[PDB]
Amino acid sequence: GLVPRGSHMIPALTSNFKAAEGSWTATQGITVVRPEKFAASAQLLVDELNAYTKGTAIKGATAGTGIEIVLDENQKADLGAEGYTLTIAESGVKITAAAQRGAFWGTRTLSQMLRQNLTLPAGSVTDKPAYAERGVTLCACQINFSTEWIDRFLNEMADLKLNSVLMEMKLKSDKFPVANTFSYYSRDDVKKFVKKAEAYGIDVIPEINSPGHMNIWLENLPDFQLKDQSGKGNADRLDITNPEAIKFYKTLIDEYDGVFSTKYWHMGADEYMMGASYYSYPQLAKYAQQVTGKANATGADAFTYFINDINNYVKAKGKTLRIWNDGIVSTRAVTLDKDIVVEHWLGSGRSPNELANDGYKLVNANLNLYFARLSPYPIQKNGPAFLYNDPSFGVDVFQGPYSRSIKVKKAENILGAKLSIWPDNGVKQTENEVEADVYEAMRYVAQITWGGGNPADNPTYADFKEKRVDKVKRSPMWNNINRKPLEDGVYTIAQPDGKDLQLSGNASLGGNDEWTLTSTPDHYYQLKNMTSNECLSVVSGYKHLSTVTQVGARPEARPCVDVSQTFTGNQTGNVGYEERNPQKWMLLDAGDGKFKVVNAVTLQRLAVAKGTEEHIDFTTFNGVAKDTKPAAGEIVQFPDDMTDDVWTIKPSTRSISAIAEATPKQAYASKDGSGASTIDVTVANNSKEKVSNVVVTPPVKRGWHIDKEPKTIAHIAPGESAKVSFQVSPEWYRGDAQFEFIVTAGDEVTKASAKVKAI
Ligand code: NI
Ligand code: NI
Repeated sequence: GLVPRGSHMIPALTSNFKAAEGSWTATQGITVVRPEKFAASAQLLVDELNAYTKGTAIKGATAGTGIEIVLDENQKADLGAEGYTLTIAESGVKITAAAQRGAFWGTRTLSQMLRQNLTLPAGSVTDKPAYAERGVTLCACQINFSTEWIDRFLNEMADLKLNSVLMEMKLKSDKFPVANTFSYYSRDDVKKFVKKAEAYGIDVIPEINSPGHMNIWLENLPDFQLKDQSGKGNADRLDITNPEAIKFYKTLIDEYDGVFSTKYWHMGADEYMMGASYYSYPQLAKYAQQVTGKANATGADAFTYFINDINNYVKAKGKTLRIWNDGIVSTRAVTLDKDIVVEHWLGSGRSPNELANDGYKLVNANLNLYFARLSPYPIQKNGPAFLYNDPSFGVDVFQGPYSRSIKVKKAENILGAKLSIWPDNGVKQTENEVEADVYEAMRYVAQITWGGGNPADNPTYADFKEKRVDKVKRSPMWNNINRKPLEDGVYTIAQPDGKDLQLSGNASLGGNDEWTLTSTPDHYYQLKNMTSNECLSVVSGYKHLSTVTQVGARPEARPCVDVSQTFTGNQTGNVGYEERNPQKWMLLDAGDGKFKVVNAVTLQRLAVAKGTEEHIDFTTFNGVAKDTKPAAGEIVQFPDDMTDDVWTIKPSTRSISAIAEATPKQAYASKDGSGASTIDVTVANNSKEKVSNVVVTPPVKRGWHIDKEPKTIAHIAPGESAKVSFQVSPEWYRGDAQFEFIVTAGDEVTKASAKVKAI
């Protein structure tokens, strides 16, 4: 419940809620009173209050009774930039803060309380964060995160008072369309979710990792690639000695500035050589000694000179630079600037305690808080308990060499800590699996970064989980989509007032074809063509991280696999993902039976090409030139910003429907037929007209004895059904098998399949 005061919320309050007389109850008669400059930030609470009270009349206004939000600069010394005071009295609720950020966090506390009980005990509490950056690294990199996923994620962060997200991503470039390999994000799309972040007080920081890890930017730009002594390039590394390559990077900085509002730029600066040696690129050492005037300048010096040049470039924009700590290397004739934020993750090189003592501001980008789809980390395998329950772990404990821990003593130079969300393999998990996978870690990190540690009343992680994690539901506004618009069944697929969709090997605009929708636990659909008996998939084309990213890539038919399981944490039993997840499709209700159809892992929309679409992928990729331009009417996948094609999905109209079922499910070779399997096929008249001369033709299959002759049903009446049986027995065939039966009635034709294991 709500008593003891504030014991079921995340983060826990950082001081005690002082009780007062009486209570206050949210009803449909209340108003959220706030100054107009706070309208967008209060909107979340307004929408939630209507959800909680099961009505729609509550509004945000500059006057009224109920919940008052007050922004008062006089409180800046007491509350800081993010603190607030929450006061509950019989007369109403009052949130006071010095700025918008703090007032918003106050509404999250209030919201979590009302999420559990509409009646609140009277009292007051002042709450302030222990650390200024309470963060997440989201690698929306190479593979894509749908805008709907990002929108939900900002709500997840906001309700937990997380306020910083580093987003490694590609923004579609206006000046370099040849480098616009998917994944990319539209400028309007980023502006949108950045606007939501601004309202929720979340600092969205972009990262273009450089001068290494640039495959996604340099694949099609060989002249900006660092070259071997043999002249062999590599899309991973930008030539930092080439003036047009530096211009190319700085141009991307400019393009991002128009959509991101943060004061920070993250250039990455992961170790340049990526494990190689500077001696294989002697033009770096020579470039260094030129810009410094020192004969003994090294390759690492050029690397650092690059960091400093980008530091000056972003500083001239009033921005502050950020780098990964493995970019802090040993130098000679060039010294690393001291006004750069260092995000520490690697237990190597200069210790974080000495970095802090030397004046650097640090983020604990802790390896213990890493997430990956490919190889789950221990926090995924085992949950956060091994950290929560370890009194020697905390935001101020950084990783050191040889598994040692290093406590940063100059605590004022610790900005905070964050968890990290890496793909590594884009098809092993879906994004909807990731949003579930990180659930516990988001709460744990939110708790230790806001509170500075564990709640005083939850000695163990089990207590924290039982009393808080399991009791605090997400905001009711978190979910933003109908996760299952259509129920499982048989449907048709076509264009609005156009041809239907068929698929045999390849897909095309056919006409008159049946499909079977099968929902999945992570809220996707398997699209099974009931004529080809194969499932719609996307597996052919240019790839990143084992995921098809080519624009205009051609969906194709693939063997239908099991789609009933989802995998998080340890991902025990996760096999077959290479076929499963490319087979999965998100279906977004477009109204009036129309549907946006988006692949679950390539995240491009099933589309009908026009012959007028332009993109680099239509001519070349990664130095190899090949034309893949789709022609008018061709079926392809397209990013959201190159197609509006939706698809009409409707339950089938066919007057006939056939179903084939095998009994037993297993068959064995037999000379007397005892090991046979009876495939009963049942035809059904759906509409109102007597169908006659219904012919059922059995399949023919290697190594199986099957009844050769078709069976016929003279007549079947509306709303009736007829049954015919065929017997199948394996000869030399063994293993999984499938039997397809063709049912014909006049001009109409349908199929029914069955499975038999040959043992
Ligand atoms: Ni790397
Ligand atoms: Ni779910």
